[PDB]
Order: sequence, then C-alpha cells, then structure tokens
Amino acid sequence: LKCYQHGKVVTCHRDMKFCYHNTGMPFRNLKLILQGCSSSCSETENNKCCSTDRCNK
Amino acid sequence: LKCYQHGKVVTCHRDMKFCYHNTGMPFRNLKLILQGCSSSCSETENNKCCSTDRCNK
Amino acid sequence: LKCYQHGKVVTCHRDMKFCYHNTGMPFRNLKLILQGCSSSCSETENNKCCSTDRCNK
Amino acid sequence: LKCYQHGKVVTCHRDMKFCYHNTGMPFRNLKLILQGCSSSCSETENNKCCSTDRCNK
Repeated sequence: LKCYQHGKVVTCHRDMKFCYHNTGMPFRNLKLILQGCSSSCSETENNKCCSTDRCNK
Repeated sequence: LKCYQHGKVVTCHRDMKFCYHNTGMPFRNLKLILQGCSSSCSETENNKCCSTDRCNK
Repeated sequence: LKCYQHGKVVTCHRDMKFCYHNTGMPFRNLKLILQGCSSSCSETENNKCCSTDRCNK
Repeated sequence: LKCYQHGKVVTCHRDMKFCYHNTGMPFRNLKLILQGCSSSCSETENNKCCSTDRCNK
C-alpha cells in the first residue's frame, strides 16, 4: 500500500494496512495534520483510515 | 493588537506585542501550524513575526 | 515571575504574566503539552493558567 | 496485547503488534508524547517498540 505523507508518497510496512489523514486542533493557536501509513483506526475515526493507494490526500 | 489565528481574527491580550505564523515538523508524518498573538517573537524562528493588526495571514 | 517549561525554570518576560500548562490529545496515541509563561492566560479561571511562581507543575 | 496510552491501559487491535513510546520537541514550550498500541517501528526507532503487555509504561 502506498500513502501520501506530506508531499511524499510512501510504501507502508507489511503490518500497516491503512493510509490515514486527520487534522487536530489541541490548542487555539495550533493545528496539526497527521498523514501517512497507519494501523487500524479507532471506532470514532473509522472514516479517516482507507486502504487503497494514495487514498489519504 | 489583533491577529489571524487559524481562519479567524482574535484580539490579543493587552500586553501581547506580536502576531506570528510558525510551523514545525517533529516527525515525517506530522506537521504543526501555529498562528496567533505572542508576547515575544524572533523573525528568524518564525515564518513571520509582525506588530500590526492582522499582519500574520 | 518564574514558571516551569518542561523541566527548565524560566523567568517570564514582563508581558508574560501567568504560568501556563495545557494539554491536548487530538488522537488516541498523541499527547501535546504546552508549558511556560503566558498572558494568553486571560480567562478568569485558573484552568490553564495559574498566578503563583512555579505553580504550573 | 495491552499497552499504556497516556494514563489508560488499552487492548490493542489485532493488527497492532507493538506498544510504543516516543517523544518530540518541536519548540521549547511544546512537548509531544506518543504512547499506545502501534504497528512496527521504523529502523531508527527500533528501541521505541516493545512486544509485551504494558512494556511502554
């Protein structure tokens, strides 16, 4: 599986079956963007994990 | 002072002298974007530091 | 005023009037800790801010 | 497998074969701590992944 990872495309390790993209905002002044290969998502984030090449732009 | 802060304008606290925009990248998969008011700021350590209203878009 | 900043004690600049400790947990595995001197400590609750020297843990 | 995850002990999904603990520090005031169940580590982080219950405490 290949995933976007901030302007690189990367091949996931064998045990990482998902691509992931999500954006968080822990503090008023801070936005963070997590994007890459991943393991399975929590129940609450199932839509953030996808399992086809480059699915996580 | 008023500053941009992630798609909105905020009024800084009365003693804060700068607006800023900054980013970090601690890991290959994780980007951080910081934007708002600050009390101190060195332009060389930010994308931008300025001291007029809304200067940090 | 003096505050903790991640196992350093810092002396606040004159425009940084409280000590601050906030944490965020945007994703299940990722914790962010923001700690130091602040004037963004401008609610009137001792939620993220505390007033007394070295109060912020 | 069970792992610590920021003051919780959690049971990993079947596709997560490791417990993980790591940190980053992009700014003097901001610490990041990654802790939980994980997939395999990169080569540079081999010591950050372990395979026994609660090993990333």
